[PDB]
Amino acid sequence: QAITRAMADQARTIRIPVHMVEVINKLGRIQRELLQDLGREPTPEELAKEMDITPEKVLEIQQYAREPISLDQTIGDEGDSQLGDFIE
DNA sequence: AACACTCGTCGCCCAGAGTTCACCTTGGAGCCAGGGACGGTTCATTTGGGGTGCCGGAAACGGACGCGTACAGGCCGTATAATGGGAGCTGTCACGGATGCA
Repeated sequence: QAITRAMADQARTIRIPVHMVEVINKLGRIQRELLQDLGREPTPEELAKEMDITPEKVLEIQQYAREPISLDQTIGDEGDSQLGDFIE
């Protein structure tokens, strides 16, 4: 319990409430189970059927789950300049 | 090759084209005199009309005001036993100097 609560409260650059992290992890887990079972990836409507909630909220959860990237990671094929040198 | 006729060309002579030179009339062009009616002006009405400020009040209307409901985020607890990480890939060289050992 302590480890999972701390993961939810501290693992992400943008804090996500545990009530939303739980649904994100559950969605990912059962979606990978569905992919393994069915042989293809599950579509958002199919995943919403298991979430017992609407595909709009499924998509909102999906776009919420994304994490930021570093402004200083090298973007070029070689190491020449940082991503921060491309942002207006 | 010898012989006896009819036609432009010019001058001249008389009459008017039409033009000038040069004479009488009479409709003037206008100048003024006189008399409207007239249209521009002004001033009396004239009450037909615009006007209005406010309200009884009727009804919309804008909002306050109190009290219900709604997911979002947070806290909390799950009692067989479960008792020391994977993974990292590392071809540089120069080389000054500290540095842990000499």
